[PDB]
Amino acid sequence: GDAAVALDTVTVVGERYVDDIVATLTTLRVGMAVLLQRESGNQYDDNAISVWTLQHAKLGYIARYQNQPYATLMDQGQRLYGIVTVLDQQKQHLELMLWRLEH
Amino acid sequence: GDAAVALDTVTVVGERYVDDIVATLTTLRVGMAVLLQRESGNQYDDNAISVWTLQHAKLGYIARYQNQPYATLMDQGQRLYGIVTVLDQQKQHLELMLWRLE
Repeated sequence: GDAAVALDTVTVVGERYVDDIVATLTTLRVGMAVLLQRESGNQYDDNAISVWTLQHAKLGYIARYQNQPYATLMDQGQRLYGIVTVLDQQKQHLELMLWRLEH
Repeated sequence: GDAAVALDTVTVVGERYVDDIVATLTTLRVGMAVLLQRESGNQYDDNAISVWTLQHAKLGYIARYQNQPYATLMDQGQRLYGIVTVLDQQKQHLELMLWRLE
């Protein structure tokens, strides 16, 4: 059919640098899916992967110490996304369980 | 404009992701001046500020955690630039003291 394979969990950092960050963390609830975007052109990290809401509001980035693996998979054409696993909204925390989509 | 005021020190990052970086870092020495370029249109960070050598060769960017203070000033019209204070070719590490020309 369509199939989804579970990968692993990651943390989303850089919230403080996200503008509407406060209101956007509102358009998201635990157990909700989020979109992933590869940014090989990111001047700070060529392995960068920003995270976004289904409404397309930036949430941050996949922690640098968890970048490499998924960055390589996405470059191979794999379709990746995440599901909000932990929120801790007042600390602007955010963890996800990444999945691969097989069409 | 015949006067310059010292601001604070900043770290230039992303060197490794810059083309010709090794060749370019060869043209630099401590005590040399570098140019700054505001890039508010950056898709990843609107406080983005790239750093270039006097011959306009890319070096990298001012750390994200040291962006804001300067990004704002530059957006207010102030002319800023830097001076190389620390240099480590092997580690492609670069630090500058920023100056406001006026």
